Amino acid sequence: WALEDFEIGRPLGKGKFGNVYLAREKQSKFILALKVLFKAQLEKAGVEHQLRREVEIQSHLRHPNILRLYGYFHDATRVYLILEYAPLGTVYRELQKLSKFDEQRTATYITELANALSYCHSKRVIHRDIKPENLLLGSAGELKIADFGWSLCGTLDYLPPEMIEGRMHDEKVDLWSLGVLCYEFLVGKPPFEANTYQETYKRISRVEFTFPDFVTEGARDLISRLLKHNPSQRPMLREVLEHPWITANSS
Ligand SMILES: Nc1ncnc2c1ncn2[C@@H]1O[C@H](CO)[C@@H](O)[C@H]1O
Repeated sequence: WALEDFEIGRPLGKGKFGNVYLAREKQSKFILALKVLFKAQLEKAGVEHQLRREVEIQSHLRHPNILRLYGYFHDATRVYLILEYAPLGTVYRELQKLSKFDEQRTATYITELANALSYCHSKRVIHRDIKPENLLLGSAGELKIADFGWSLCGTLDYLPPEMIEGRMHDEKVDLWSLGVLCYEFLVGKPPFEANTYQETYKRISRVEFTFPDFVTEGARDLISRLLKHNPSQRPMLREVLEHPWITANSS
């Protein structure tokens, strides 16, 4: 491709590294989104290596609930990412507007996500980023994950013990990362949010989390079944999809 192959639109967002204005291939008159990343930035931080990788990975990653990555090119100074356009914005935002999601929307979201993760695990790719910020919304309020470069302990809030503890972790993490989310969904905030980075592992690794006077108990267990110190003690994919909670409020 070529930067001339498309018509640029307003800036969808911002980025320390690069930008990403609305786009449109001039042929298809088709709407897009071009995540252009700078050089100097992909260079000011050994990440040229961190690129190509995900690049080649999403660059195949064909799933509804996985923001597709049509193509990529790159000129002297910069590089460009040609990707699926997600109109309804970020769940984070959606999540900061309605305070907390209901049960249909949050359970359903979780099952959407799960499968996106299934097709992932199958094709052996353990994501690791997922949280409101790296999850987008399509035409039908459908979900889309987008794990790439870009620009409140939120940093840790999401990580699983096995990692913040520097230990070894594998596939079993996407389940933990899947617990939190479902929680922050039904609540408004993560389950391990606390003032200091310190006062957090304390709650994360120690797995110190409480429920508000209302969350269904069917959650209270689907979740307690999604967050556990022991990575091998957690439900594999199926289970949630097959959990008494997903099914029912969902889809
Ligand atoms: N494909 C996309 N669909 C919708 N919004 C997007 C897309 N890519 C990036 N954005 C927006 O651009 C911002 C910067 O990446 C994000 O916070 C998000 O709002």
